[PDB]
Order: sequence, then C-alpha cells, then structure tokens
Amino acid sequence: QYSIEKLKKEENSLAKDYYIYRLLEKNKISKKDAQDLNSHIFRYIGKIKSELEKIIPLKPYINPKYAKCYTYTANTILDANLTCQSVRLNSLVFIASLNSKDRTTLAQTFKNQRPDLTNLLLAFNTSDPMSYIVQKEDINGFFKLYNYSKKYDLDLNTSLVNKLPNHIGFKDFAQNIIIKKENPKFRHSMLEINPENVSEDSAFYLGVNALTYDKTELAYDFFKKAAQSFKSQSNKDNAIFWMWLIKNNEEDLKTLSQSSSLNIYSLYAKELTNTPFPKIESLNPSKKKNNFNMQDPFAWQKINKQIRDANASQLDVLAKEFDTQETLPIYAYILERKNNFKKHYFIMPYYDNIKDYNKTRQALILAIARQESRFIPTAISVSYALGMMQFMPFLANHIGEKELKIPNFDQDFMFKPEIAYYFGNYHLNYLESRLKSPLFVAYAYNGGIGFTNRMLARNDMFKTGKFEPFLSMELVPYQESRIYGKKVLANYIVYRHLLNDSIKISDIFENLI
Ligand SMILES: CC(=O)N[C@H]1[C@H](OCC2CCCCC2)O[C@H](CO)[C@@H](O)[C@@H]1O
Repeated sequence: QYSIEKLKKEENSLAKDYYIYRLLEKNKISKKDAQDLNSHIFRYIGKIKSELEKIIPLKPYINPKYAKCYTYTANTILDANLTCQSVRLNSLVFIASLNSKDRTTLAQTFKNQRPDLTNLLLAFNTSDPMSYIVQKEDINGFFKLYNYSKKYDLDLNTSLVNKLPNHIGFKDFAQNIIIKKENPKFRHSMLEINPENVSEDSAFYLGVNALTYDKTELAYDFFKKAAQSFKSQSNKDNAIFWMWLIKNNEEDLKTLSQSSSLNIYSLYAKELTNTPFPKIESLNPSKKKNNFNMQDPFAWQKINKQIRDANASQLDVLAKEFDTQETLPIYAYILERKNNFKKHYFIMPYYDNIKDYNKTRQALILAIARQESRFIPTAISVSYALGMMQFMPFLANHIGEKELKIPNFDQDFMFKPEIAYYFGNYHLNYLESRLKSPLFVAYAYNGGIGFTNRMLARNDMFKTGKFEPFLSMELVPYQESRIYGKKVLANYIVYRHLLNDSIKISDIFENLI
C-alpha cells in the first residue's frame, strides 16, 4: 500500500482517489494530512467526500455578497432589503415556512418585477400550490414545485402539457414518472403532447407512456419522432424496433436489420429477416509484449487520459505501440475509438482462465466483462468497483476472505484477471441458479438480486402481454440497470456465436415471459 505522501506525487485520478479512500476507511489520514487534501481529489463526490468531512467539516459556501441575506429567518424577512428578500424566495421550503400575511405582502412587492415569485407566494397561501401554478400555466413554477415535492399530482390540459417540454427539467420529469409509475394524472396528461414538441429521449419515453395506456397510434408517432432525432444509432434502432412492433411496416424492420450498430434490436431484426450475423473483427497481434505494466492502476489512468484526448492522428500512434498480446485489451480499446465505433471488437483476453467452463458460461462472463471494463485489468469506477469484472470491495472481500478464504487476500486482487474471472464465475453461479435468464442475471449483477427479485415479483413486469417482454425491458426502474441489461444481452449473443455455441435471440426473449 502507498502512503499519503507518495499518493500526493501521483496525478489526480480515480486510482489516486481510490487509494486515498482506502487510507480514510482504515483511519490512516490524520487531521493534519487532511488539510490540503481536497486539491488532491479528482472527483470530490460521494463516500470520499463524506469520509473527508468527518475529519474536516466544510462550512462552505455562501457567496460573500449575499451573506447578510442568510442572517434573516421567516420571522424577520420583512426587515430585509429587497435584494435579500428575492434571494431567500428562491427556496420553496422558505416560502412554505412563511406566514400567509407575509406571503400576501411579498406577493404585492414582487408582482411587477418578479411575477414568478408572486405566483409561488400566492400558490402557497392555498391548500394546493400545484393547482394554482397549473391554472397560471407558470412553467418555471411547475418544475420548482415538482422538485420541491413529487407528491403533487393533477390533470394538465393540452395547452399546458405542450409547454412543459421546452424546460430543461422535462426529460428527467417524464423519465422519472413513467419508469417509476408515479403521478398518474401527470402521466395520463402527457398522452396529449404533440410529437412535434418533443425529441430524443423525451419522445421515446412518451412512446413508452402511450403504450402503457394502449394508445398505439400515439406511441408510434412518438417513437418515430425519437428515431428521427436520436443522436446515437443504438437508440435510433431501439425506437425503430418499436415502430416495427406497433405497425409492422417491413421497411422499418429492414432498416433495423441493416443497422451499423450491434445491439439487441438490430440482432433480432437480422434473425427475423434471415440476414447474416454481423462481422466481428479479429485481433491477433504477433508482437508478444511491450514495457507497459497491465497491473499498475496509475499507468492505466494516465494512458486512458491520453487515449481520450488523442486526435485522429495520435490514436494511430498509440494503436501501434499497444499492438501486442500482453496489451490486447488496451489495443482493442484504442481501435474501437480510432474507428469511430464502426467496427465490432469482441476480444477474449486471459482466456486460459475460462476455457474449462462450458461455452454458455464463458459467454456470460465475457459479456459482463466487456461492458464492465472493456477487459482493462485495473479498471476503477466512480464508485471504486475494481478490475475486469468490476467488483464492489464489500462483495470482493466477502468472497475472497469469508467464502474462498484466500491467504493474504486483499481487494486489489480483483485487478488480477485470474481472480476477476474466478470471482465472476462464482457470483454468476449464485445469480443464475436463482434467476436463470442471462438478462435477469445481468440486471442482478449490476443492480443486485434484491432489486431484481422485487421487479420480478410485480404483476406488471415480465409477464405475458402484447408487447412483452420488450415493454418490461423499457420499464426496468433503474436507468443504469435498464441500459446495462440490453448491452450485456447483445454481448452474450455475440460471444455465444463466436464460441460456436449460437443461440437465437428469439429463444432468449421467449424465456423472459
Ligand atoms: C470502469 C467503469 O467505470 N466501469 C463501469 C461501466 O462503465 C462503462 C464502460 C464501457 C466500456 C469502457 C469502460 C467503461 O459501466 C457499468 C454499468 O453499465 C459499471 O457497472 C462499471 O463499473
């Protein structure tokens, strides 16, 4: 392990953050060491921030110009100058805390220059502030009230709902209420949004919404708008798939089957149309090694930064340098970026560690590793998940110390491919025995078996239905897990093919119900 003095000589990065966090959790950072430390942290968010702040709280930060404004309370705000009054009224909790006479007084004060404040002040003098704001069609006010409390729910007329998409908050609002199945009056109201007024993710979610109310023509129009506006080919393909499922225009399915993006929708479309499986690149570097240490986390952070900041030309230089067997994962990483994501790379590094598992199991391991890390042995996430299989430290230690009782086990063993694959196999055994489907296993790998069990216990998820199991896959309540399952499923199909153990993606979908 590295001392704080030695870590401080390394460039700021997630690897440095991780090792600082490890010192903090073992209580090895003194109050004196902690003084300058926030400048040594690459991403000052989450657990590392909570741990540091148990040693040195931050008071910060009130803009010096407005300090005096925060000396007032609800009881004294009428004594404050007008600038101070308007600053404090940015907070709806503050407004809620005022007495109603003062809300009336302030509403008058601000009616000319800040009618937004007037509307909220008067709204909070009623028993339903959302109703008052909705009657005023105050869009900024609507989103402030929603951020204040998700519990307000009301029917919204055609005029109002068509104004909501213009606000930056709309996409997260729509996603949240549709995926969580909350705010049913808002959800029902959003059936009347004109597809002309939305695009991209918003349009797509409104399609999903329309499907849940069996408004299939409205759903098609939303999905079509999404297909026309999405920036990424994978997302476009997802929208075209829905267009096809709803109306069965064979030109939509043909377009999907010819996609340059390899995803579950384009794979399924190819299978339905007897189109050949997409071309998978074959990487076999003849040079065996270079000088790069694939077990050094700091060396990876450095080369990753270079790769991500490299111009079209510099990528070609790095490609040649890492064109070795030993650095195959880095090579494929560079090529994927270098070819602007048009070629399909599905490598199988450190294969000797999995070759004795059955092919179906190999494919699942490889599918997870590809998405988790692109097979970078010293990969570290923002939550400090570790290695190719991106184990969280808690689970790594449980398996390594309690279950397998590996002598001198340290969580950093997860950076060794033999360990990552072995632990991955071990955990995948647990999950698969309970869940069976590789899609459900993927959801549980990323999101936990608890979340997955709760989702599968619901009456409305992964049961029989007109648009199942595809609709259920759009309604997986955690965005990261929803996305992850789709990507790992695609990878799984590809690796099964590469290992001469092909399965039809249609069989996967049948077994989800
Ligand atoms: C290294 C890293 O941050 N990996 C994360 C991963 O990042 C995306 C990877 C895609 C390939 C290139 C490396 C990052 O997202 C997963 C969820 O989808 C996480 O579980 C995983 O920890």
